[PDB]
Amino acid sequence: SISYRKLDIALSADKETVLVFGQELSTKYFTEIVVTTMLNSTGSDMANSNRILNDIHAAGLDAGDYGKYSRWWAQSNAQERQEAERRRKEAKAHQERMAAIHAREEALIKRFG
Amino acid sequence: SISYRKLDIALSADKETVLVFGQELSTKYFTEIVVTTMLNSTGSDMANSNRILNDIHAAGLDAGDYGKYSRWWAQSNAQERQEAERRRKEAKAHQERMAAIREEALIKRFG
Amino acid sequence: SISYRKLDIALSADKETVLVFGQELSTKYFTEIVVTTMLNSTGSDMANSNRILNDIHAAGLDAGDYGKYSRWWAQSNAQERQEAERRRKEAKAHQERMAREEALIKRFGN
Ligand SMILES: [Mg+2]
Repeated sequence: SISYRKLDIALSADKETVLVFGQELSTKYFTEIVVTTMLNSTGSDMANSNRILNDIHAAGLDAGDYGKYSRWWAQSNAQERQEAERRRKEAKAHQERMAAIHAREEALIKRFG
Repeated sequence: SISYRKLDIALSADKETVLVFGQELSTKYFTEIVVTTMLNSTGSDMANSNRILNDIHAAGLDAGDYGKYSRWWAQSNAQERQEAERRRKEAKAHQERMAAIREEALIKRFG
Repeated sequence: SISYRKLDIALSADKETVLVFGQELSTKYFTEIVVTTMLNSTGSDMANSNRILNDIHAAGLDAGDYGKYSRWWAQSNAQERQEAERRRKEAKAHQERMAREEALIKRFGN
């Protein structure tokens, strides 16, 4: 499969959305639809799926939620996984410093009941 | 392929958007790009593609628009398809009760 | 793989977003995530990936950024590539004719 560039993913302070390459998406749409489809489209290209999941982990998302791709990633290159873990800890620290600061529905209700 | 969770899809009253796992998308973008890519990414994993298409059907969308995947799905387990049909009829009733009750700034951006 | 319909893609005047089947997306999200995933999902079905990349090219986007799919496409049917090129030039002429973004900071800090 062809690889993705390093995934530009930021998780929102309330965790409800992500910012992916300048596009804001609901977190659950990204993790349940987008990432699953990216991984499935890699087929058996474990190097590519490992890259994707390292970026998922680095962004603070759950890289273990993707079946065989997750099991491959979890028993994959320890040093690249560790670089992802360093990035993840930096992300969590950013979330902590962001947690140091002090009507969508109605709209959706009118459109979807 | 790895499976999707049960697809959380709601069709808007005017049918122009869908709400998928909390994300609003144009219906045409979802059905022409997103669903097509999900199904293609299953390869020949018919259990997964039948799951996807049962959720598409249950949401009130057209599960017949996806070539070989739709042909497989149409011949698939009748009871699982019927459970999807029950959900589809409930969604249609919800649309009926809702039918009982801009800006197109796109021009400036896209011409 | 199953085919896509002709891709309805318009590039914004500032090039920062695209309008794809009525959905506005950041251009980089569309080209880095969506298109890459569509192409990967075709596997080795070059007829389908060539159709995708002709529509990408026709919209004013870079059809050369997708590895093997781009390499296959660049040597594919010259007349179909040229029809895409005509659409691309018409799109560029369209771009030529003329007359609190964060906001994300409060949400993402960056
Ligand atoms: Mg998408």
